[PDB]
Amino acid sequence: DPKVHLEAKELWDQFHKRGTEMVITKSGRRMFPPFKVRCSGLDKKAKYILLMDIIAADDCRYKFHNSRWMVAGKADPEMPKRMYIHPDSPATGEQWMSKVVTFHKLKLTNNISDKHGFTILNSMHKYQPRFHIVRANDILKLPYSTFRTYLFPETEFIAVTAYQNDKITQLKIDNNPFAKGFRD
Amino acid sequence: KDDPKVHLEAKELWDQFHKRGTEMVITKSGRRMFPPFKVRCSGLDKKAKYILLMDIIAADDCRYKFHNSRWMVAGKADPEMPKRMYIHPDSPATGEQWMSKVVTFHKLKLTNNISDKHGFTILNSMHKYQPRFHIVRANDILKLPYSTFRTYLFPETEFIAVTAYQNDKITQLKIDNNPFAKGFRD
DNA sequence: TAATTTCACACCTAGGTGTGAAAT
DNA sequence: TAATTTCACACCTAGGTGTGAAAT
Ligand SMILES: [Mg+2]
Repeated sequence: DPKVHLEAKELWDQFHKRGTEMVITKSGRRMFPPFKVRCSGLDKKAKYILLMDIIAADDCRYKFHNSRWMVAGKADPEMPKRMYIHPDSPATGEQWMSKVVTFHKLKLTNNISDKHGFTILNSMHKYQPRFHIVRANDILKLPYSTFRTYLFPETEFIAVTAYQNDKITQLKIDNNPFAKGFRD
Repeated sequence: KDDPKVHLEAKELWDQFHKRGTEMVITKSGRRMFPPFKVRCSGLDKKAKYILLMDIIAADDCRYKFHNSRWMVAGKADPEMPKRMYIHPDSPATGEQWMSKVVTFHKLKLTNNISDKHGFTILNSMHKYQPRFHIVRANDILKLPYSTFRTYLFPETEFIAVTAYQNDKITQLKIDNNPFAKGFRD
């Protein structure tokens, strides 16, 4: 049975315990931590296509009040979510199992008319990253193939235009090399 | 049915290098070409899917030497390695998509490491090379070994690979035109 | 309306330049 | 052999960070 392992799980757990937030911007923001995985148990010679997308975790809009995230009401409408085909697809099980799998092109935006293929999200809504394995050797075969979808609830997050919980901001500062200029 | 037209971008700059005898530095870690090979396509079927590619092949079977300020054939070429065929990352894509932007392979890299495992283009120093652009009307990467390639040659992009510039006039053009080298501008 | 969104900044990482001289 | 290949370096490009004041 193919199995998927989340990389840097201890760090995802630290963020998740405090309520993960991801900033979104018109021009596109990277996710931090990045969503990275390792696959095992794939048939070595069979061909697979690896993909990832982000979907709404529920149909609620949230607000951060009294130091907590709470559902404020029903969610705004959602845009179709970019499905990313990993650039090495299709590749053999062997090939996929010898590398950490990540999606470098992924970026989050709040611009609903974005034309860059970014993942479009509603600020103050909750999202769940999903990883997919499809046993097929033709990208065009994707609309007729079964997707095995791997969910890691510890990577769930609320999208925001600016951080709400300072404890999340501190973890981002202390762990993302690009933000080290703000470290004490 | 289409009627492709391939236009070389920044030809004026390519001509300036070509008139002096273009050289491209190659390194173990991989070196970008400058000028980068960029083109614009017209005449594609707007809806059809195309795969666009590029590779660099030997321009002849000679080894060169730069002496008395001139490039001259020194003898027969050394054996060559297979050459990374670059599939443009945006591939596959519709004809309309392709015609809506300059097609650049500025990320392709040149190396002298015959054991390279990065997919870089492997060249022999002091040998002459010709970049090639290819258009494939096919909607899947796996059908390339069997698909028909239309190949476009631009002789003005021919260059000799080196590990260090030989002709100081070429070094000056690289300095004066490549933003990454502007620190060396007068 | 209060909250949320935007933007110019000063840093940060990653990595593309030819140089000058050592190493082959 | 004498020329070619290598590499740390200063100086660059390119883009990823949160900040906090302004705008909505
Ligand atoms: Mg571990």
